[PDB]
Amino acid sequence: PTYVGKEAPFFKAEAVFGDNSFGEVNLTQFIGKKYVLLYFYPLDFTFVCPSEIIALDKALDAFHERNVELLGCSVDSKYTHLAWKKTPLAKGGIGNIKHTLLSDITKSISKDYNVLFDDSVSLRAFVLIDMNGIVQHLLVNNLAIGRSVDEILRIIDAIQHHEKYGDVCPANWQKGKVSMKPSEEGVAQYLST
Amino acid sequence: PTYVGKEAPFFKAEAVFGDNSFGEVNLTQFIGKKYVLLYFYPLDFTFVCPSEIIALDKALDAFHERNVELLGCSVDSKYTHLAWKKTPLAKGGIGNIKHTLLSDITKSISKDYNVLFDDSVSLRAFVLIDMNGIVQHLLVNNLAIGRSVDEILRIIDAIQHHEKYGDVCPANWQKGKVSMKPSEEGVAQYLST
Amino acid sequence: TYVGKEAPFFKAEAVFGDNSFGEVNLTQFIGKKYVLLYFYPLDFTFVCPSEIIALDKALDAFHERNVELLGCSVDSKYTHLAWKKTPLAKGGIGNIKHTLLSDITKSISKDYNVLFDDSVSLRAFVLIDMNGIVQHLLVNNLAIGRSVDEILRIIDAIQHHEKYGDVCPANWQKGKVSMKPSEEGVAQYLSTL
Amino acid sequence: PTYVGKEAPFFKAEAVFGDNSFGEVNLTQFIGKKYVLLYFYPLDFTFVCPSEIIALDKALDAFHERNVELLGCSVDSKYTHLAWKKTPLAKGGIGNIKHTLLSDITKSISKDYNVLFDDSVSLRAFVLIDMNGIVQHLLVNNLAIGRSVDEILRIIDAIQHHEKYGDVCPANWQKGKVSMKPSEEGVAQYLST
Amino acid sequence: TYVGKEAPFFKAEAVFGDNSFGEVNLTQFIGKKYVLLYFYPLDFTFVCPSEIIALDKALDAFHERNVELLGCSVDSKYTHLAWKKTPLAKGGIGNIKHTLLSDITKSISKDYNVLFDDSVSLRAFVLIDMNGIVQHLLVNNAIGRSVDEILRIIDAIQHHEKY
Amino acid sequence: PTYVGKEAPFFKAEAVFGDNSFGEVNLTQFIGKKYVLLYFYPLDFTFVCPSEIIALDKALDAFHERNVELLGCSVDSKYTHLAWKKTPLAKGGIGNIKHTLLSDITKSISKDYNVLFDDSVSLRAFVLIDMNGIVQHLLVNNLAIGRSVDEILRIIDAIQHHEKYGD
Amino acid sequence: PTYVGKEAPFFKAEAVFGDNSFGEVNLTQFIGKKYVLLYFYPLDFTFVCPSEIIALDKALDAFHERNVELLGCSVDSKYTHLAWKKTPLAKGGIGNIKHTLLSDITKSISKDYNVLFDDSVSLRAFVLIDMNGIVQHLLVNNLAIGRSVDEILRIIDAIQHHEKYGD
Amino acid sequence: TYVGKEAPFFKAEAVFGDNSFGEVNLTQFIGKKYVLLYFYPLDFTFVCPSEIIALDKALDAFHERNVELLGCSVDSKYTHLAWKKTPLAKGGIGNIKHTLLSDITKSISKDYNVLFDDSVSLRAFVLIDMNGIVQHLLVNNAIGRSVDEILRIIDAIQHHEKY
Amino acid sequence: TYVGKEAPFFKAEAVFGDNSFGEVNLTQFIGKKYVLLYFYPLDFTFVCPSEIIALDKALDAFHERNVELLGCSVDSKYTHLAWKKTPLAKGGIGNIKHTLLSDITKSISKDYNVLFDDSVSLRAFVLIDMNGIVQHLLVNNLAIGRSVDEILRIIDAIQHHEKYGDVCPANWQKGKVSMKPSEEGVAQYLSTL
Amino acid sequence: PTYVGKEAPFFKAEAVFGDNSFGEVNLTQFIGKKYVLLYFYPLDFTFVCPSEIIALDKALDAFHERNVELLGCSVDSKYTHLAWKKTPLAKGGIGNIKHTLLSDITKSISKDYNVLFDDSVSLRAFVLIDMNGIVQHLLVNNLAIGRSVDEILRIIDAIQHHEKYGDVCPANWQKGKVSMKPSEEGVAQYLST
Repeated sequence: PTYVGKEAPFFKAEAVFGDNSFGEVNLTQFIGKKYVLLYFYPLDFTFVCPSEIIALDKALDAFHERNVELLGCSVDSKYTHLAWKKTPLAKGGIGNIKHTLLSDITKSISKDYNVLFDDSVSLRAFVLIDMNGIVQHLLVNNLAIGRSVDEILRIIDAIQHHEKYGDVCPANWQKGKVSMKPSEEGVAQYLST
Repeated sequence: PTYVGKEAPFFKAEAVFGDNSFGEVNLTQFIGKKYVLLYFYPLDFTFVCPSEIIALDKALDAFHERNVELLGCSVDSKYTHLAWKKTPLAKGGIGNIKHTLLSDITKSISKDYNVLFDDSVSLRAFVLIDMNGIVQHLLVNNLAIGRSVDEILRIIDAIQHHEKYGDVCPANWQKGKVSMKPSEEGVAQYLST
Repeated sequence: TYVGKEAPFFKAEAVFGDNSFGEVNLTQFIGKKYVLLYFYPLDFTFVCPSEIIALDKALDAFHERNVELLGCSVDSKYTHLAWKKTPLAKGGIGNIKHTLLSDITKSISKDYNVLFDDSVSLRAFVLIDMNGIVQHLLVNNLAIGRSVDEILRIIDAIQHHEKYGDVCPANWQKGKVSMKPSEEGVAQYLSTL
Repeated sequence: PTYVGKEAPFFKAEAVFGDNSFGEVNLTQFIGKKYVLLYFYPLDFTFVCPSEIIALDKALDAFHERNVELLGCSVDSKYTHLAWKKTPLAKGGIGNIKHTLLSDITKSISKDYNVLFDDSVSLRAFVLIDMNGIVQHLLVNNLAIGRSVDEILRIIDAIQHHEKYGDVCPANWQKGKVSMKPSEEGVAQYLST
Repeated sequence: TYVGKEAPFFKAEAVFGDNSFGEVNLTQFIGKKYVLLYFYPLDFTFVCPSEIIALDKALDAFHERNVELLGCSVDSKYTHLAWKKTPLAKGGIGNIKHTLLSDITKSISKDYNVLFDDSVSLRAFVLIDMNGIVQHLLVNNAIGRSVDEILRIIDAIQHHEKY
Repeated sequence: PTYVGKEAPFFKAEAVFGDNSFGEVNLTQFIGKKYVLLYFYPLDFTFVCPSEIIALDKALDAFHERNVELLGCSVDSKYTHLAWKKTPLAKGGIGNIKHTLLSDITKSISKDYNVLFDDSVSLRAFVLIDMNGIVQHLLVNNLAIGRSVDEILRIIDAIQHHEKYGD
Repeated sequence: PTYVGKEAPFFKAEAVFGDNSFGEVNLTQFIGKKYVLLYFYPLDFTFVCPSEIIALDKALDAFHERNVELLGCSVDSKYTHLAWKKTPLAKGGIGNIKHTLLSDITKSISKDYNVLFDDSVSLRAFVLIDMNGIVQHLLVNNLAIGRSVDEILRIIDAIQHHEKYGD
Repeated sequence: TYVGKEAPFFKAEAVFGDNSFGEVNLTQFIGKKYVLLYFYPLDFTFVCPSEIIALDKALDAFHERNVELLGCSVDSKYTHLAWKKTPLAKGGIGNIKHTLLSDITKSISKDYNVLFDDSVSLRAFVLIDMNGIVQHLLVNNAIGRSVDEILRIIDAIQHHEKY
Repeated sequence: TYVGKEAPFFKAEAVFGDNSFGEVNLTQFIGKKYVLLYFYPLDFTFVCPSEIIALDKALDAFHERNVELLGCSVDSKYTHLAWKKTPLAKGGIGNIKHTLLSDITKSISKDYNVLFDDSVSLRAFVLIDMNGIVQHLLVNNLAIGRSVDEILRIIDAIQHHEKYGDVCPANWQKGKVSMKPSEEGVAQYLSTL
Repeated sequence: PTYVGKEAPFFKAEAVFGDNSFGEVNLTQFIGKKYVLLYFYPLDFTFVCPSEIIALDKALDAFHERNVELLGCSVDSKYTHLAWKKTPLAKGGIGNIKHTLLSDITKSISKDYNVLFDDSVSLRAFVLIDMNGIVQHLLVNNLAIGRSVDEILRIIDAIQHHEKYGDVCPANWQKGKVSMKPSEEGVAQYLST
């Protein structure tokens, strides 16, 4: 079955931090403290991947505002990550990005999140985990299709709006568009409108 | 494992068409003819659902342009769908929507797409199936979080762009933002830029 | 078969007589009330209303012989509420006073063996003791409708057997002559006839 | 899974005919020819049983008119069946009844129709079988409750009427009150009234 | 086989000599009486009555050697009662004074290995001694059986016990 | 379930014939030709058994007349059988009997007919097999009696009476 | 795998003693007390076997001296054994032998020692068990010879020589 | 057991009397020669040489009854060769003229049920007749064995065959 | 073990000497070339470069004895290309001329039993015949490096054995004295020594 | 999964010591005390084997200096081992060697170190074991290839040096050329050079 609306599978991975030092990150350290945006990409030194990593790092402050930890994940080793960070953008590199990059060297994280493609690389996936360690959102793109940062942010905004108010977020909801109480009266006022 | 980047699971369901007549729709009838946007929602006569169904129906012409068939799916019966269509918007109804609504009365479609929540209702899911019957995109939201129509459309645009050109779509790509050839040179020009 | 045995346990979300939502389980009537659990395929269909309306018309007859009337279909409780708010002139059941159970997981239809084609429950009556023992089962395939006069007769026969220890003959009703479950007995009843 | 609405379990059994001769009846010999009212009763020399068997034989003409073969069945041997016919009503016998009584000596018929109680005797069950061999109606009573001949005849009328007109019969339908079109306009027409 | 070993336990509804209903089990006899458990196929047959009538006629010979006579078939207790109440002229066994067990579930026939075609028991004798050991077994396919032989058998068995 | 009223289990055994020569006897050689009274006894050289086997041999003529082959069977070897036939009656032997004695040396026959006791020896038993090889009658004695030569003769006549008439 | 050099399989058998009385003999009664020469032969009342059993009984004194209990064993019952002892030597019997003859009536002993042939009888065999109940020697003959009474006597003396010294 | 039945098939590397290497199998003897297959634990032991030397001394007695003498142990062919080349004074078997099989895999010992503690074979004799039937088996635990007895055994076996 | 047996089959995406991408399988050298398959844990690490550079320095020595030099690590071929474009002064391997295999699925490390902790291959040499038979295996745990002189010696020993049927003694090298695999033989070689 | 980098399989074996006495060696007795060079060879009275055994005994002092216990192992019995020591070099013997030779008579040691060839004999394998019992080095040759004593000693030097300095040794490392820090600056420093 699916883990969406259910407990996020545990992970522990070697990582390269924003300052380029080596470490370790696990899901547990975040439970009760902050939201986790785990994003998967297939490969270092490829094509769509760097554009996504750079786009997400530029919007890092938008994530800090929303109390979300941004974690990139690929099958590549932590040494491959550091080398990609020491590669200039004009040479296909990601440069000195500020957020943490995880190494799924065993492939077990991709296997647990059901995003491993061909026993090789992880698909382009967004996993939004709340402060209780529950998956609220899942987005999986095929290897050729890059994703939108405005969209996960809107998703984060919608989830945090529901958590605070208990209101339900309708189709196309932004801040501060009109929300809806999950009742008959309710709907019923919103559609009418 | 996952069906993203792989063959979409077959389905055959009773349906209520745009004209309110009863029929049957199966995945096979679309293979080689048009793209399929299968969207799941939990329940008729609920809250986020009608706002999504109405929002997608308003954008129906944007889907016709892109040669995509729009299919809504819930666990509810086809009789429950027709009744919801005969319910005015001011009373929590969806009104006379133009696109087809599928009845997953056996729950097997939700089970096959791994979106069945608690053996009860399907999660809010987007499944984009191409003309070869291959899943290119998957989006799963929890019950409280409504989705964006501008976003699947952008996704559809990105997939159709890649199909036509072989170019790869970077983070945040619109029409007609700059795309990228999947090579070293390549990336490498796009990031630089 | 469970006839003459204990009724399988159930616990379901329900729409009460006052249109509010709740929960009903079978254990809560043990030692308190008789239960007439009736199944019907779908809301917003055809013979279902006439059955439900006829059953609600004679609700006073059920209250008098201390029996809880419980309708159950595969539909969600929101569909049940919607059907209750639809007038008779439009195919609705109107504001009925007995409880309707939502067998949304189909668990209850499976356990009582009335699920057809892994989709909808057949038209069935199940009469449950104050001791939680099934005394009567009726299953109709075709939309032919069930006579209330007969289950009222069946309830009278079961309650007569319980009170006087007398066995109820063919065509017995309240309050014509019954027979003692003895050799003496049968012979007395059969001549003269 | 129940057999109501599906094909009746095949049976072949030794039997005592109306002329008190021994023979063999099987289910296949009626296919495309007669409706079959298979009825079960626990034991021959007991209490409710004869009253039912005699009441059913008194109404034999009405079954012959509806082209339905009346078949009694119990765990008893054919020799027990014969002895019971040779016993006067005044001694607890059924007398010289004209319809066939099947002998379920192996208990396999009761097992197959799921009416065997405690590996000993069959419950009081009516099973109505199509001319196509499809079970349309099932009625299972606990050992003490006698059944109604007027009620099964109504049931038979409701089924044969439904076969001829596709007309869906409502609650308490009798030959020949107002019946219902299985439509939307339909149910709206019938419920007003 | 159970011959020479302890008898398979049984518990059945029964019609007594006085026509009342009740229960008989194996436990109630051990250390107290010998048991002649006989099986016959069906009530209301042509062949079965003469054996049962003949066995009931020699009932005093059975009480003499302290042996409880028990008839058993797959028929219900009610079929048993009705057969006793049927006159001899019509094929009835009449008012026999020994107990008839109802093997309504066929359990007893299954356990004693005399169930034929999962329908009825064969014509069998089982002599169970006071210790619960089966000393004698006889199974006939529609063969008539003899009363004077079982009496010889019992005498011979109770002789060897003595002695 | 039981084989009474069903097909008698097949057997093939080494044997000591009436003339004290050795050979084989199997079930199939008798089908459509003779009835078979197969009788089991526990051991050669016991105290009780001679009187039974001697009594049955004394009525041999009555069996030929009823078209029944009379066959003894024990767990003992054929050499034990021959020796017992050569032991004089006063010493406790069986003398020169005329019907065949089978040797259930493997115990497989006793197992197949369910007369084996404690994996050792067969109980005292009668099995009557008709010309179609269907068992019509079975008698098992634990000890040690035994057994009316007239009764198997009686039970042979109807059976045989039923094979032609009724009841 | 084999039991030679390992623990001799346990047995308990009905037996005919030297004085023609009956009883039981088991392996455990001899542990720490006597060596055991267990010998198997196929059947009582055969042509070859007497000469072996008679030869072994003639050397009985030599076994007592070497502290070895001498035990015969066949599939036959104890009643077959007793009868064979009572058959005179001229008729083909074994006479009043003095060592015990075990009865492998269940065939379980022959199976456990792996001397059973075609589920019927044991082959001609020698099994020598020391005072610790460990098999030190095994000899199996198919037919039918057999066997040097001196050789088991020789092989008994070392074994027994090794139990005290070397090589 | 295989005594009285056909001998478990074997195929092994061997050192011949002339010290050359080759292969010996069971098939090459059936319908042609009797086979005395003997097992001993290990090359270069104190006890094992005197048996092998004694067996090779009586080789002419074995050729006389048409019986092929075969030694077998778990040692390699090279260990066999070296043992022959070792002088008698040092514990060698010397230049024996019958074949020694190498049971390097322990397969042959496993199949003949003489493998002890999954290491070495026990001291065993196996006489296989011309039809491939095992007529004689002898297994010793460090017990010395005798050459004049096997010769009696063979004579007795070939007698019974004749005759 | 597969030493002295046929090498397990492999087929891998590869980065060639000219920096282009291709595919190499083991079957393509059978009957054509000897294969020296070497494993190393990761690109952009430590002793890995010195090993790879030392192996490429003596490539002419491998060509001369007709042996294909194949490096293999768990990294993707894009990581391999990136490492080749990194200069020695920055921890890169530079423009090496022998092929590097990408064991991206880890299948090859599993089959050759050199996978440590389900993550990376150990430092291993595998020498494969022209008949596809493994003649030599070397596995180092610790980053201690492998001497080229030794596998060149090992290759000479294997090729000497193949040519003259002579067995190669302890400390043998080209072209000191070898020994015939015979009793005559060994003795000649050992005295005098 | 391989045992290289993990704990050595436990062995206990009969053995012939340097003074030609019989005894028993097991792996545990060296833990926290000695390094263990376990070496396998196929057969005693053969060809490559003695050359190797004699070459290793000539260098015994060098092992004693590195605190490593030298252990030879073959399928042969201890009595075969002893006989081979008592045989002069001129006859194909090893003579009076001073290190211990283990007897793998059950073949279980060869099986446990995965060096058994065709259930018969062990391949020519070096296994170097830690003072902690961790295998650091494995070398398996086919039956015909003799190994090098200079090479294993270099390997031992490379391991003990790595233990003391955490210093990672490069390709062709010898006691005591330039070695490498397991760093980034690191590898950049060593490769220039």
